[PDB]
Amino acid sequence: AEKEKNAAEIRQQFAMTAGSPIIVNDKLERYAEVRTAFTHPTSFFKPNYKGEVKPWFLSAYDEKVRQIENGENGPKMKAKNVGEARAGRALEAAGWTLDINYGNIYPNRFFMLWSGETMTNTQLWAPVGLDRRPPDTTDPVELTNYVKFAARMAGADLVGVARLNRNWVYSEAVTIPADVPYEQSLHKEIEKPIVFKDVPLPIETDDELIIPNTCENVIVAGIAMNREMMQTAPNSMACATTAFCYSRMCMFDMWLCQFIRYMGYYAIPSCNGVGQSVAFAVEAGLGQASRMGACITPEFGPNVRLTKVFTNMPLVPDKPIDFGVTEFCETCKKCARECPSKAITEGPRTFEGRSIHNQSGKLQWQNDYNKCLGYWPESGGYCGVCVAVCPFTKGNIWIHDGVEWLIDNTRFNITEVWDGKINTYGLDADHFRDTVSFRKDRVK
Amino acid sequence: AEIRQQFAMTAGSPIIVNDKLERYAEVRTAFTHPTSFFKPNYKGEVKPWFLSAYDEKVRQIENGENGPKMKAKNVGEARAGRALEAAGWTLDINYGNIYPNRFFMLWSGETMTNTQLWAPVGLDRRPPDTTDPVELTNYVKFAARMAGADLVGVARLNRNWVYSEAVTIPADVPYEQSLHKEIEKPIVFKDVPLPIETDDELIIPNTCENVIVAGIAMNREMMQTAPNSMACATTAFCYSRMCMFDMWLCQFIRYMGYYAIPSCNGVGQSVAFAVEAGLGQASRMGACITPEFGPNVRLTKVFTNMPLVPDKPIDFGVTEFCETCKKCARECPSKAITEGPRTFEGRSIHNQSGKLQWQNDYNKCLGYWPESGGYCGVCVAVCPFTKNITEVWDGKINTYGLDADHFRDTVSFRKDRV
Ligand code: SF4
Ligand code: SF4
Ligand code: SF4
Ligand code: SF4
Repeated sequence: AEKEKNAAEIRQQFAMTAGSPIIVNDKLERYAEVRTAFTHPTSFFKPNYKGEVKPWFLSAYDEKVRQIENGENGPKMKAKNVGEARAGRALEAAGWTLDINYGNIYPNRFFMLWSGETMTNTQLWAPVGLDRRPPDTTDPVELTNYVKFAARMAGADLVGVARLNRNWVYSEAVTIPADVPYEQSLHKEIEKPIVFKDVPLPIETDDELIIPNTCENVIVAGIAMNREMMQTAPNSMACATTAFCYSRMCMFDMWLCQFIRYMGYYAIPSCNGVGQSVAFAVEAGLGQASRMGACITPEFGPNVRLTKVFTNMPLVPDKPIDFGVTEFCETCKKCARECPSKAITEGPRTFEGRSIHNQSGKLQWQNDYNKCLGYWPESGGYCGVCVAVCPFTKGNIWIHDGVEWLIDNTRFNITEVWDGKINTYGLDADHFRDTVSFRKDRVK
Repeated sequence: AEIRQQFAMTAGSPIIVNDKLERYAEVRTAFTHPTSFFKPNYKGEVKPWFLSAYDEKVRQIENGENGPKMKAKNVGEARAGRALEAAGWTLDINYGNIYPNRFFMLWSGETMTNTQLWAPVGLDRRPPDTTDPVELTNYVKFAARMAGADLVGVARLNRNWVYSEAVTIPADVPYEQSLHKEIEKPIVFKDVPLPIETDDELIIPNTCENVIVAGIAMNREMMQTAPNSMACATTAFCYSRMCMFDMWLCQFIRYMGYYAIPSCNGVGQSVAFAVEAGLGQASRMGACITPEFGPNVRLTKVFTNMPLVPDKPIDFGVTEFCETCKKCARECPSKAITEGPRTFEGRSIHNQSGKLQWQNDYNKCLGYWPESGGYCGVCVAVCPFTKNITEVWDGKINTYGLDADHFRDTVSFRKDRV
C-alpha cells in the first residue's frame, strides 16, 4: 500500500553534513544591490508597447491597462470578459498592500526598521520592559525551538537557521535618505554601504548601515505561493499570488523581529533587501539552488517566496539538504526551453557572471536577468513561467519504494481558477500536513 | 460545506428585538467607559486596566509563572510566552484598531503607499466593470480567503449594530498621545458619494448596503491554556491577522471600483454582524459560535456599496444547547456569565438593551484581566463547541497556527461561495 507521505522523514533522509554547499573561488566579492536588474541603469528602463522608454514598472502598467481594456488576462490571453480582466488586476494590486516599491528593499525605512523603539506596538508595550530586560534564555537549543514556533505563528511555511555568511550580504544597499517622504522615494534612491563593526546594536549613520559583529545568525522563512494561481503564469493570477506573498513576507519580518527583540536580542528585517535570499535559504537547508536560479524546496519546489531576519540570538544552525536537484537540473532544462525571453541558460554552471547582474565567483547557472525583466513590460506582470513549469512545483512528486523516498522521474484557465479551489492564504489542505511541526522537527 | 447547507435557515435577521432598541455608543464598552477603565494592580495601585495587567505580567515573569498561580518551567519560558503575546499585536493599535479612519483603519485608500504606487493603472478611479452581485460575491469571497479569512459571509448592513458614536482621536494627534486624547464622535448615514470624515462626524453613505464578515481562526492548543499566556498569544496574533485582512480586502474592493470601510474591533458589533451573515449563532457567553471552530475564532468586518448576495443565517442548535449547558458560566473565574434565561434588558451600561440575549456582566470579566495578567478566554476554552504550556511550545504547530487535521473543512469552491 502507498506509504503515507512524511515530509520530516524526507528532510532527514537527504540531510547533509555541516558546511556551506555553495562553491566559490577567489574572484568572489560582495555584490552591490544597485546591480540588480530592477535598479541598475542598464536595465531599469524598458519600452512600453508604444515604444516609449519608461521605468520598467510603468511600462508594465501601460500593458495592464491595455489588457483590461481589451478583456485580456495576459499577453494574447483573452479573459471571459472585461470584468474578469479587471478583477485579476484588482487582486494583484491589493496583494501588495504591505510592501514598499516592489520588495521592501530600503533598509531601516518604512516597514523594515532595524530597531523596534519607534513602532506603535513597542511604545504600547514599553511598561513591561521586554525589549529592555536582558535575555532570560541563552541556550541555543531552547531559543531555536522558541523562535521557530514564533516563525510558524508569523506565517512561515518553512523555517531554517544558518550562520550568517557575509558573502551574500550586499556590499551597498539601495535606499533613500531619511528625510525623503514616500511620494519622492523612487526619484531619490541612493546607495549606502552595509558594514560590520564592533557596536552593540544595529545602527544607521549618515554614511553607513552598521551591522554588529555579534550578528551571528540568519533565520530564513519560506512563504508558500498558490499552485493553481502560479500555473496561470505569465497571466494575472500568477501576479496575484506573488503579490499577496510579499505582504505575508512583510508581516513575518515584523512579527519575528518583535518576538526576538522582546526576548532580549536585536533583529534586522529584510524582505527583498540586505542580502541574497536564495543563498541564505540554501545554507539554512530550505532547499537547493536550481537552473532557474531559485531555491527549490521538497514541499513546494520553487513555488515559494523567501524572506530572512538577522540576529545575535544564539541558535542551532540547520543542516543543508541534497535531494538531487543539481543532477535533475543538469538534464531537465524545461524552464530554459519555456522561458519566453530565453533568459535561462541551457549550459553548465560556471564561476563567471553573464553580466553585471550576476555575482561572479560562485558556481551557479548564469542567467541573463536583463532579458527576464524585459518580458515583464511585454506581458504586463512578473511572469513566473519558469516556476510554473518546473516539475518540482507539482504536488505529489515524492514516492516511497518500500525502503526510502525518491523523486518520480516520470514528472520530468483563469475563470476556472476564480471558480475553483481556494483556502486560507491560498494554502492547500491536500498538502498542508507536510508543514506540520513538532519540537523534534525544530531542534535536534 | 454539507453541514452548512443542512442548517441554512430562510432569510431574515435571527436577532429578536423590541421597540426599545437604540444604537449603542462605543464608549460604553468596559474597555473604554470611565466606570470600568481603571483597575487596581496587585500592589493596590489604581491604573488604566491594561497598565495594571502589565504589572502582573512583569510579576509573573520575575516569579517564573505563565499565569495566575501557574508555575512555568522556568523564568525563560515565562518570558517567551509574554514575548510571543506582545509580538502578536504588531499590526494592531491600542488593543483592537477601534479608532475609525486612523492608522490602519483608513476609510479611503487614496493616501496609502500601495494606492500611490498603483495610481497610474487607475483601478481605484475607474468605474466598476462588474455590477452583477453573483459574480462580485464569488470574486470578493475568493479575495477574502487570499486575505486570511478562514470563514467569510455577507449580510445586508443592519444599522442597529453600528455604534451610535465611535471612540477615536483627533486626526493630527500623534500615536504617543493617543491613549490620553480619546474622544467620542458620531457615526451618521447621509446621502453622500463616499465615506467621509468631517470635524464633527464620521459619515457613512446611505449607499453602504452590505457588510462582509470574516472569521479568523485561533489555535486550539494555545487557547486551551486560558487564562495563561499562550491563550493571550493566539489572541494577539489573530488581531494582526484581522488588520491585514481588512486592509487587503478594502484595497481589492476599491480597485474593483467600489468603496470599503475597514473596522476590526471598531464601527459596530461584530457578533451581531457575524450572526446575520451566517457564520454562526450567538451563545450564552456572548460569542458567535461557528460549526468549524465553535467560538474559538476572531471576527472582523468590512462595509461596502459593492453589490453582493447575502448569505443565509444558520441554525445548528446552539440556542437550545446553551439553554441547558451553562459550562462557561460555571467555569468563568469572575462569574460574569449568567446562568439565567435570555431577556431584553441589559445588566449594566456595558450591554445594549432591546435585543433578546444572555445578559452578562462585562465589568466583572474585565476585572479579571489585571488579576490574571492576560485576556482570559476560559469561556472559549471550555465550550464544547470549541472541541501544559511547555507541551504547547514543544508540540504541534503549523502556519498561522492552523491545524492540518481540520483545514480541509474550510476549503472553498464556487458552489459554496455563491
Ligand atoms: S525546470 Fe527543470 S532545469 Fe529548470 S529549475 Fe526546474 S528541475 Fe531545474
Ligand atoms: S520569470 Fe519568465 S522571463 Fe524570467 S526567467 Fe522565469 S520564465 Fe524567463
Ligand atoms: S459553554 Fe455551553 S452554555 Fe456556554 S457558550 Fe458554550 S455551549 Fe453555550
Ligand atoms: S473571558 Fe474569562 S472572565 Fe471573561 S467571561 Fe470569559 S471566562 Fe469569564
